[PDB]
Amino acid sequence: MRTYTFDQVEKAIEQLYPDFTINTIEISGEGNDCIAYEINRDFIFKFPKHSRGSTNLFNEVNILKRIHNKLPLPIPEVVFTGMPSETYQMSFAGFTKIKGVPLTPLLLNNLPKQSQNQAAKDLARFLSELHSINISGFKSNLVLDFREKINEDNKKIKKLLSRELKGPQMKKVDDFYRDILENEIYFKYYPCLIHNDFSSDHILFDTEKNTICGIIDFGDAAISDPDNDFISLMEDDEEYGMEFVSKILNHYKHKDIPTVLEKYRMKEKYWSFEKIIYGKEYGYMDWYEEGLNEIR
Ligand SMILES: Nc1nc2c(ncn2[C@@H]2O[C@H](CO)[C@@H](O)[C@H]2O)c(=O)[nH]1
Repeated sequence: MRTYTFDQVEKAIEQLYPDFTINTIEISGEGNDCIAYEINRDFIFKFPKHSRGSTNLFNEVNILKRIHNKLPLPIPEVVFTGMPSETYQMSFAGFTKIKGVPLTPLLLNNLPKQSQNQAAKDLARFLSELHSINISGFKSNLVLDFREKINEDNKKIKKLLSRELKGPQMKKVDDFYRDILENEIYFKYYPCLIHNDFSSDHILFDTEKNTICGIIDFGDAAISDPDNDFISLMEDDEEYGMEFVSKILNHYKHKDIPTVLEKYRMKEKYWSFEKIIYGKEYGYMDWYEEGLNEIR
């Protein structure tokens, strides 16, 4: 992961947008991929921490441009773009800022009940429209096939951990993968466009109207299992919990809720493995150490 001063951020934009004068810079936020900077208190600029992050930034810019007026909520609108180099697919992107604060579980549970329920209904309508966006014109590259991903994760873990685990420990790893791959329910779904990081940090809230006023952070968006967009909201202290998501599910007219629960239960066991892989692919080593300790 690399880093920026405000000076570098300024000169970068100046190169490509010399007519855009900058008055104020502050850090808005940071994900796994980019630092986000708030320019003119009315524009969010994302600069990539590494080549992987930049590839995700490029994804996000491209998908946003295809869905920009298809959804019932505000999403980030692309106003400025950087350029490709040998290191980054896209050096930066600037977006219109969405005013609001994250809909944290704490905030959500302090709302009046009718507001909490409007939030579930508004999140369901958003998912329902997102999952219906026609995907013909999307890059076949964005398809994430879960069965494929799981087979590739199995090889990656073997090859990462082969000198770190004892043979009986790796055999149990292989058994875990095998059991997952024999269960069809994880792999039979109809691909559609999914947000794929759909959780409280990315759901913006207007505390004067007590209503959701935006969805942000489309860097992980893919064509994949729509159920991903529910399971990411379900974890208890950290996210919303099953009662709230079951309201979303009902508005969405989900027909197979026990399948969503079973996917969530498996994603919960799967976390240690993702920590190891995401660890290395993002070079965050504290995650790697953690998943490995867990696996033992
Ligand atoms: N309030 C607000 N924060 C944003 C916006 N875009 C990015 N961020 C913050 O910067 C982080 C990384 O994108 C986000 O998770 C938010 O915390 C935005 O449009 N409005």
